Amino acid sequence: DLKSLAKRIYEAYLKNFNMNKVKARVILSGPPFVIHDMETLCMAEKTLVAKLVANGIQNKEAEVRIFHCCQCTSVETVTELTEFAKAIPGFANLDLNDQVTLLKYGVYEAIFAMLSSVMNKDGMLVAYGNGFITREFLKSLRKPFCDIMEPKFDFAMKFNALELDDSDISLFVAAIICCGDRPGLLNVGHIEKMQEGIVHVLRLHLQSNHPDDIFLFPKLLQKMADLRQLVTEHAQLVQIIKKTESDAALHPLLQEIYRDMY
Ligand SMILES: CC[C@@H](Oc1cccc(CN(CCCOc2ccc(OC)cc2)c2nc3ccccc3o2)c1)C(=O)O
Repeated sequence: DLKSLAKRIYEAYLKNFNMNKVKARVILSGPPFVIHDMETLCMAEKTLVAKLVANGIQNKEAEVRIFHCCQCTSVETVTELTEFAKAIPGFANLDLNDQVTLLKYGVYEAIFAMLSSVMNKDGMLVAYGNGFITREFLKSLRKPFCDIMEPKFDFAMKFNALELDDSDISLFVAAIICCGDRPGLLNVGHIEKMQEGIVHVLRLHLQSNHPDDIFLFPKLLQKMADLRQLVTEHAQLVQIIKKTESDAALHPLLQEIYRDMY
């Protein structure tokens, strides 16, 4: 039954996420338009996000346009994660408020975990796999926008070195969502039992799928803690940008996620 549960989780991930590691690797293997400088950013925008640059002199600064594009992907991924969570045994049986709380704290940890699948050491896929933005270009942006993506590349290079596949990532994302220590949960006991169940599925799956790496489960527990810290730091940077960059608006769904988070 635990093998069946692992497969159900994987099937739910394949249905619900537009991007996965298989799809990303096909693309990254060599088509995506390469964004490596301001000229190619602007060319890519004209083809792939035309509306955002159809304002002439009224267009926002390039860094702010990138900030906006990043948030759009997060909004869509939050929708995918909310539908995915229904496949987790017990999740749909929880009080609606607890569902909201688990998603509030888990979505960005899951986002940064899955973001790793579209990253290599030189850059990352964007716009549903139709662009590839270089790591060096993102580092070249004016402060503080150059500080957004680099810590996520750093996380991703080490996470990708574990050589997880989608079957593993689906269970890891389910485990992220099930954390029983999120602030403000009502039914901690039922959430802890839901978490115990999914973590048991994850541990057995990693044992079967990665017999060569006897420590992969505790490695991933540590990655979960690393992701929590990465999200805490990211939220702090987002708040700095919101307060100091008059054009860098935050989408209302994301402002609700960030509100009172850390
Ligand atoms: C800034 C505040 C914002 O921070 C971030 C920080 C890091 C990553 C994201 C979301 N993200 C990057 C999208 C870039 O999207 C474009 C699109 C077009 C473009 O130029 C034409 C440039 C960038 C992403 N990709 C994914 C791929 C797979 C799985 C999950 C994914 O998550 C948001 C937040 O907090 O929401």
